[PDB]
Amino acid sequence: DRINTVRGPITISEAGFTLTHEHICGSSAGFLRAWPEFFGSRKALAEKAVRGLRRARAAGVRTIVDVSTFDIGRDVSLLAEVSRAADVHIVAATGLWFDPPLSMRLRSVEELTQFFLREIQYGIEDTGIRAGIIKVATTGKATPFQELVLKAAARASLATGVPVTTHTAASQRDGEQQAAIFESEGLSPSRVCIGHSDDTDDLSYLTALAARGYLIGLDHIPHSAIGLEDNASASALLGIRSWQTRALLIKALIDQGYMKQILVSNDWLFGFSSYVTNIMDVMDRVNPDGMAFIPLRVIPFLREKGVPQETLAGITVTNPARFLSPTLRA
Amino acid sequence: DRINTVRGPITISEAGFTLTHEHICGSSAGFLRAWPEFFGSRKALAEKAVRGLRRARAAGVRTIVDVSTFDIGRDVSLLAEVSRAADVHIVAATGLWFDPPLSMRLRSVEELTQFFLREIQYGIEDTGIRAGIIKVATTGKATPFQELVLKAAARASLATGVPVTTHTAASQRDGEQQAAIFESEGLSPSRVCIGHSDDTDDLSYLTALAARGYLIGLDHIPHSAIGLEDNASASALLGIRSWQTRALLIKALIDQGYMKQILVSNDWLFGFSSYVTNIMDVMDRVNPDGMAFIPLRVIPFLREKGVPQETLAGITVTNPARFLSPTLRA
Ligand SMILES: CCOP(=O)(OCC)OCC
Ligand SMILES: CCOP(=O)(OCC)OCC
Ligand SMILES: OCCc1ccccc1
Ligand SMILES: OCCc1ccccc1
Ligand SMILES: [Zn+2]
Ligand SMILES: [Zn+2]
Ligand SMILES: [Zn+2]
Ligand SMILES: [Zn+2]
Repeated sequence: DRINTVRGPITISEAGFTLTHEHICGSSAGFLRAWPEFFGSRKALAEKAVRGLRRARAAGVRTIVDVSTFDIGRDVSLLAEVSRAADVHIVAATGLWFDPPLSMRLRSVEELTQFFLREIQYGIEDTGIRAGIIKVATTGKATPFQELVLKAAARASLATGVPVTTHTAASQRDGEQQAAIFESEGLSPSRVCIGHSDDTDDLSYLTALAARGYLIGLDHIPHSAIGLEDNASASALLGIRSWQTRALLIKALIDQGYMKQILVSNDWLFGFSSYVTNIMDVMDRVNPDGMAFIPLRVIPFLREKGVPQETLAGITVTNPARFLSPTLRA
Repeated sequence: DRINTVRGPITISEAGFTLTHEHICGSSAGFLRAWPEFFGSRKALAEKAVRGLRRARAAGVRTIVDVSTFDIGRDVSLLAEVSRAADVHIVAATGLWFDPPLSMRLRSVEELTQFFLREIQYGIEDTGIRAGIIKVATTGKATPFQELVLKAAARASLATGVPVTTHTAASQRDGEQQAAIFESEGLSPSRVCIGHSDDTDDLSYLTALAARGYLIGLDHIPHSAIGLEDNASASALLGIRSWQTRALLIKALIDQGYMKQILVSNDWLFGFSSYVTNIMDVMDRVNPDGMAFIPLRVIPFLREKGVPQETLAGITVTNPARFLSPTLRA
C-alpha cells in the first residue's frame, strides 16, 4: 500500500514519474565520511545533487530509486538531506554490489539475509530509514559469494515483498544466471528487474527474459563515449553505442508486446569516486541533462518514432508503481 | 614533544607502558555503523573493550596504539569513548591495510598522500582527532597498489615526523621489500616498525633488518592454535608455534644487541568481523588475558629466562616513546 522513502512512507499514487536506477553518489563504504574533499566538499556534492534533482523535477520526475548499496558507499543521511531540499522522493536500497569488504565476503547466506532484513525492516544504520528495494550484481559468471548474495536477496524479498533489481554484464547474458538462482529460491520473476539491459543488442536474450515475467531495466540510455574514443577510460565505461541505439531497444520491446515489463532510467550520479579521477567531468560533458535526460530527450524521441504518449506514461509511472509496491507471493 | 591521542595530545612522558600494535575492533569500513548487531551491539562491544582495557591498565599498561586503518573499519568515536571510560590513552592511525575498496584502489600516490596527510594534520572524518601513526601492509610480494601505499606512507611520514608501522607475511620476508621502498623514498629506518616479525623463526632475517636501523615488531606473542589443531580456521590464523617460542625471539634479539629496536605487543582485539564467524570466542579461549598477556605473562617469563627487569622496561616504555614521537629528518 505504501513505499518506504528516505523521508518516510508514501502511497503508491504519490510516486508519479519514477526513475528506477540512479545514484546520488557512486563511492565506497565509509568514503564520503572519511574524504569528502575528494568531491570538493560534502556541501558541494549536496548542492550539485539538489540542483540536478530540481532540474529533473522541473522535467516531471517525482521519484528516483537510489540503488546504492552499503558497498557503493550509500549515505542515507545525504539522501534524506537532498530529498528534502529538492522535494523529490528517494527510495533507498539494501543488497550488495561488487565491492564487498571482507566483513561481508566471509558471511553465510543466513547472515546476509539477516543483514538485508535489518535494512528493510529495522532501518539503515541508526537512522530508522527503511530500504525499499534490494540491489544485487554480477559481472559475468557469478562468483560463489555472488551466488550467496542472490539467494539472500531472494529470501529477503520473499519475506518482505520488496523488489529485487540487478546489475548485469548484459553482453554476457548474466540475466539468465540470476534468473535461475532466484527461481530456485522460489522468487517470482515479477519481483525482479534485470538491469543494464540496454547494454546489449541481443533482443533474443531480452525477449526471452521478458517472456518469463522479468522486468527489463533499460537504464544506460545516455551512456555513450561517442566523440571520446580518444579516452580509453571513458570508452571502457560508457561504450560506443549511441543513446539513440539504446533508446530504440525500448521501442523494440514495446513492439514485441512487453510494454508492461519495461523500466527506464539513466544510471546517473552527482559524484563518482569508484572510478578514475575526474570521470564526473567527462560524464557531465557527455550528458549535461543528467537525470532529466529521459524526460527531456528520450520521451520525445520515442514519441517521434511512433510510440504513443500513453504507452510512455505507463512505462514511467505505472510500471514502477507496480514494481515498487511490496508484494507477497500467494 | 607531544603525541596525538584520541583524547588529544599528551606529552611523551605521559605515554608510559605502551602496547604498539593492537585493535579495539577488527572490521571493515562502514561495518560497525551498518551492522552493530554482528557484535551483539555497539554497547556490548564497547563494554567488552572497556573491561579489557581496564584489566590491562591494572597490569601496568598506560597506552595502546590502535593500528586499525580506514579499511579495518576504524571508528574513532568508539576509540574515544572507550579511552575515556577505561582511562587508557589510545593512539589512532591512518594508512591502508589489505582490504581497500575501489574508491581507494583507484587513487594515485599523490592522492593517497593527501588522504594520509588529511588524517594526520586535519583530523579523521569530522572528529578533529588526528592520527599518530601510519599503518601499511603487504602479504607477500607487494601488489602495484601496495607499492603506491608504501610510497605515500613514506611521503606523509617525511612531511609530518609520524612513524610508520607495518603488517608483513614474515615467513616471506616482506620486511625486505618494504624497507627497500621506504628507503627509496628517503625515509629513515628508525621511523619504521616491521610488524608480525615473531611470525618467523628466521633470526637471520630479523637481525639483518635490525642492523639497518628498523624497529622489529614482535606483536603476535599470544597467537597460537596449539590444542586447537582440530580447528582449521583458527589454525590458519594463529599458527602452531607456542607463545613461548615467539617470546624467546625477544630474548634472542636482546642477546644480539638489538634491545633498542624491539617493540612488543599482542595484536589483540575485542571484536573481529573480518574473519570466520565466532573467531573471537576461539581467541578469548586461547588468551583470556587479552591485552594484559604481555605484562602478566611475557614479562615474568623473560625475567625468569635471565632478561634484566631494566631491559624489559626500556622495551615497553622507552622504545615506544622514541618511536611515537614525531621526528623530522635532518
Ligand atoms: C555506481 C556504479 O558505478 P558503475 O556500476 O556504473 C557507473 C555509473 O561502474 C563503476 C565502476
Ligand atoms: C585486524 C587484523 O586482522 P588480521 O590482520 O590479524 C587478526 C588479529 O587478519 C585478519 C584477517
Ligand atoms: O508529468 C510528466 C510525466 C510524463 C511526462 C512525459 C511522458 C510520460 C509521463
Ligand atoms: O609499571 C609497570 C611497567 C612495567 C612493568 C613490568 C616490566 C616493565 C615495565
Ligand atoms: Zn550497475
Ligand atoms: Zn547503477
Ligand atoms: Zn596485521
Ligand atoms: Zn593488527
